[PDB]
Amino acid sequence: RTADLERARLGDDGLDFQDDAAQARAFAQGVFLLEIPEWLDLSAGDRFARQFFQGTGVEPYGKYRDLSSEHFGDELLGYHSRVDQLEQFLLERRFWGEVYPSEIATLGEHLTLLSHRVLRSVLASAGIPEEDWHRASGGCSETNGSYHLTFNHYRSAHQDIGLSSHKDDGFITVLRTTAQGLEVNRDDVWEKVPVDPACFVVNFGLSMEILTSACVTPLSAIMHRVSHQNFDRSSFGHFSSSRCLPGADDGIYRYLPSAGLERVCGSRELIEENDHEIYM
Ligand SMILES: C[C@@H](CCO)[C@@H]1NC(=O)/C(=C/[C@@](C)(O)CO)NC1=O
Ligand SMILES: O=C(O)CCC(=O)C(=O)O
Ligand SMILES: [Cl-]
Ligand SMILES: [Cl-]
Ligand SMILES: [Fe+2]
Repeated sequence: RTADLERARLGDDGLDFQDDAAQARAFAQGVFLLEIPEWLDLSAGDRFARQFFQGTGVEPYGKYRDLSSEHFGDELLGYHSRVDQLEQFLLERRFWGEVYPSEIATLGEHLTLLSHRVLRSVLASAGIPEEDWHRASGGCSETNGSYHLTFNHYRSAHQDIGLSSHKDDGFITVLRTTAQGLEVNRDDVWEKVPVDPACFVVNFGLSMEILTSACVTPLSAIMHRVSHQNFDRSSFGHFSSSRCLPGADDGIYRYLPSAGLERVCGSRELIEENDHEIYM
């Protein structure tokens, strides 16, 4: 089974689906395809995902395997071997300019502003007053959220699922994938996400679900996984969360229609609990 996802594009007015019914389905499912801008170069990011795990013998990106949690004072960051086939390199935007290769930081900045534009179209369709967007999004309705540019490599030799079923933590994930393996559970059936290297996959995360859970049309965080890989696979994604710095956490809120925002938990708190459940 392959999912029939709606396709969108970023245009002069924001997210453009084929019509209003198509936007409504896409937002209800919590997953759709987004056309990649023709000027946007993804080849350095593609190369980074193929290389980051390989060590200093492999140029220019293999040396990032050596950067663990500890070099960043944030357990979330650096190279992480997961219990699934997946291994990752995760870096939050405050470190991009200093730590990533300059062309990788550039990529992360393009994706941040693209995701920013995507998120603002979603918030407008949710009927949340604009003056509440910054607090409801922990800064992602502007450019003051926390942003992780995360690179993924699936070790086909590991006898695990590729990546366990899960929801992402945040508001928006912009996923770059060029090979089969991603599956989504929109209703109660698992379905393959069709591969289209001209489109990103756009997902909503748990924060979008929490934020809109009391709205007239709640938006859901899509349950997704990566099936066991028999050959290697790589990908990367840009993740937007309520600002979750150590000691400067914007928090997670739900919107109560006609009332305002009610605090639910911390952003880092939600990330830690989610990561814990994904991998145990
Ligand atoms: C906030 C960071 C996660 C920090 O750990 C961000 N949000 C996610 O939900 C996530 C999911 C996984 C499955 O890739 C983690 O393995 N990736 C990310 O980059
Ligand atoms: O590699 C993929 O296609 C999905 C990765 C993912 O879902 C994640 O890291 O959150
Ligand atoms: Cl830090
Ligand atoms: Cl390894
Ligand atoms: Fe995910």
